[PDB]
Amino acid sequence: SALFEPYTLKDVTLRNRIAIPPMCQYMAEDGLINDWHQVHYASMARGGAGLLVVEATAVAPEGRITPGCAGIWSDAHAQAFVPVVQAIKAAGSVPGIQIAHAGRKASANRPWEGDDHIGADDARGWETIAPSAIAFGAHLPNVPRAMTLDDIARVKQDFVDAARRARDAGFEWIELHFAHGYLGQSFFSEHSNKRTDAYGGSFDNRSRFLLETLAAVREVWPENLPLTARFGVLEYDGRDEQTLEESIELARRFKAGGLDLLSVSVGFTIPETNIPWGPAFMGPIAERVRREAKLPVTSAWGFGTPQLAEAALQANQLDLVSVGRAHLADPHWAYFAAKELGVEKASWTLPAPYAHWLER
Amino acid sequence: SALFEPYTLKDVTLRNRIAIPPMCQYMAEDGLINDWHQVHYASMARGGAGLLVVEATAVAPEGRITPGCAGIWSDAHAQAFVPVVQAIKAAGSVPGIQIAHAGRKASANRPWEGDDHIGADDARGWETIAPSAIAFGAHLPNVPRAMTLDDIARVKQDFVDAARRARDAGFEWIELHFAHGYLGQSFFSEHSNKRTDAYGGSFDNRSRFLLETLAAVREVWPENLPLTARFGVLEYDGRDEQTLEESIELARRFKAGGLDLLSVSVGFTIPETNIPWGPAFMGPIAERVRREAKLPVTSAWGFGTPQLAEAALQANQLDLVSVGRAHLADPHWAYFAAKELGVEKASWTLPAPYAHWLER
Ligand SMILES: Cc1cc2nc3c(=O)[nH]c(=O)nc-3n(C[C@H](O)[C@H](O)[C@H](O)COP(=O)(O)O)c2cc1C
Ligand SMILES: Cc1cc2nc3c(=O)[nH]c(=O)nc-3n(C[C@H](O)[C@H](O)[C@H](O)COP(=O)(O)O)c2cc1C
Ligand SMILES: CCOC(=O)/C(=N\O)C(=O)CC
Ligand SMILES: CCOC(=O)/C(=N\O)C(=O)CC
Ligand SMILES: CCOC(=O)/C(=N\O)C(=O)CC
Ligand SMILES: [Cl-]
Ligand SMILES: [Cl-]
Repeated sequence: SALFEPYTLKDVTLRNRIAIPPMCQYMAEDGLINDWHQVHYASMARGGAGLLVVEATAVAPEGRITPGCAGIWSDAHAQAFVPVVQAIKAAGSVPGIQIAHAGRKASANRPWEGDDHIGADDARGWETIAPSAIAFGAHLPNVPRAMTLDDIARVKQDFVDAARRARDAGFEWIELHFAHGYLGQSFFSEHSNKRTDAYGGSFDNRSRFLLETLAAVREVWPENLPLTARFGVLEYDGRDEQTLEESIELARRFKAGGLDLLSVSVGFTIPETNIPWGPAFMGPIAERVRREAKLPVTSAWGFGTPQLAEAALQANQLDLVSVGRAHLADPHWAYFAAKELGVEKASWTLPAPYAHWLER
Repeated sequence: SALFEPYTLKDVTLRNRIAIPPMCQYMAEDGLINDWHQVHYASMARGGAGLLVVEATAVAPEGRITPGCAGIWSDAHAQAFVPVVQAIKAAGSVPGIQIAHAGRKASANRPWEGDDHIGADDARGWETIAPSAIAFGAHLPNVPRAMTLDDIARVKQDFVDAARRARDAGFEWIELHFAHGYLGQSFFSEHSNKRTDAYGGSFDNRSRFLLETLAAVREVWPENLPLTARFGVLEYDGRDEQTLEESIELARRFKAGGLDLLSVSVGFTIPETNIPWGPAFMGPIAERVRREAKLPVTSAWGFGTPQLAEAALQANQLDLVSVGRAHLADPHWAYFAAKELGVEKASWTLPAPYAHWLER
């Protein structure tokens, strides 16, 4: 089974090709994770996945999506991740973390508490920042403040500090969150970036924030640990061919800048889109990015059955299959996939106190 | 669905009829549980089961099965359980504990490390005790030391102390381990009990250790929390009709002694048996105990599919369905069962950070 072959990138070896992608839990308080996260992450790591990327973790307080989002904007915030790192490693999985800034989608309610922008009367909210003073729309109507040059320098340094803290906390894999309509994605997209300075307009200028942030993080992130990013390569906004071509060129510049793997996603920059949701629907797009930019990739959004994950690897569409919601349903999903694909000694995907009895 | 109806016993209300039976993890050190257990138990409790009975926990060091077994023979051992108790409760499940003494089956290797009696050359072994100096045989050939009346008094007091410690740790449900061929079962069975004093021979005498231990525990266990026991009611040794009749009479005496629920199991007192393993094969035996002793029951050993669990409840065979190995495979099995049985808003079997996404 291709799904259960190990994968080596820089000095890190994953025991299989199953990655748990970042999934916000909305259970932190003042950015600090707690017993929710400790058990959540440890249980999934014991389930057998080879890589576990911790949820979007804000580089600055205003970069959280919600009041429940994790943060890493202080050393004390970073130290709270140490037992999560330890538990993931103890289970034989590789600990990664996604560092993030929500941009104009920030200051929102938890998804089961309205999922919309916090009203201006509500003291839980905060002012959001973005390349330009333009609202997402729909359920996110708040207009962000357009960033100053000093804001751009500060946020870049916040990403550096977050990567420094993630390194010192023992993470072995980092993912810059440049996707899903948050700050980095919104610098790249012409929908959201109307700047007239060095950070908007041309392709070079719209790329600048992402390339400079990658370069700044590269200075503090160890050479021997994978440096990755998530990036929305099309929007399904009727501009897909032109957008994909530009996104793939940016991926080439990421590779020149030391990026080791690209998590290929959808932009979600604006609500006026027509996304063709379906099983493994990102497969062909990830394959094109992988082949044309000559960069290893992962993707998600419907690969969460064992046969779909296996097929995507054999078709050379992905190097790692990211399986999200199936791991919320069943934290031992990797063991379920091993059984379904007929792996030999499939129960030993799990630690001995489970594996011994499930082999029978 | 009957499986998802709440259940009230004394002052305790379980949110459904799914119980997780005690399952030894063999991961403790010198009786102290650790982060293996913390994550293991918290994850299963978040999975939705209404009751979680913690694994066989030894009332005395020589009452462990293996060097990996949990213990509660000191106050420090009991304090180690407090975070487990509190995590189970935080998940909305009810924390129980089975307190145990392995008798002649003690001083054994972990199941994935030979599963047999520890060799006399090995620095990990200890002297075992039992009603009579007779070995189990097979992979457990060590001859135990026959208990004196002083030993009987001491072991009873060890159960009392363990119950008091479980109470102060916050457990809301206790199970005395009188099953599976360990100390309590071995006093009841004529196979292992050849005593000639007040604790062997007649039915009254063979029952005496179990009834006296129950009565001693009842003095310190709160009247408003369920007091239960697990008991092997037959052996599949060619003596089943007489043995089950005696076992059911003992259940009547347990009820008169204040027992609130019986976990009905197989004796496993000797190796020379022919157990007819099959799906829900204990159903009819548990039904007979429940009806004839007029006492609530649970049972296990093959009820771990949603339809079998539902059928057993609808047939009035059980009051709670214990589902063990299926929760090792999938800590969220209760959610899987709610989906299979078509429960309304089945995903909200799980906490919101999972439920919100699995609904859609
Ligand atoms: C609860 C939840 C939280 C998510 N949080 C993040 C996140 O923090 N960062 C991110 O890039 N994507 C996030 N996403 C997207 C997932 O990483 C993934 O792409 C998505 O679940 C699709 O994969 P799946 O079909 O296997 O679930 C989240 C998705 C869910 C359901
Ligand atoms: C790993 C494991 C540990 C067990 N530990 C205990 C125990 O500590 N006490 C006990 O009474 N039974 C124990 N048993 C029996 C279970 O409680 C249960 O009766 C058995 O797993 C059958 O139910 P199932 O078919 O749902 O797995 C254990 C079983 C397993 C597989
Ligand atoms: C078809 C709709 O496209 C738009 O008007 C747009 N950007 O171009 C926005 O949504 C602003 C948030
Ligand atoms: C619209 C797609 O957005 C996501 O997948 C997501 N949460 O749902 C994140 O990226 C949180 C940082
Ligand atoms: C074969 C019957 O014995 C059991 O189920 C068991 N572990 O497997 C225990 O009771 C541990 C105390
Ligand atoms: Cl751990
Ligand atoms: Cl429930």
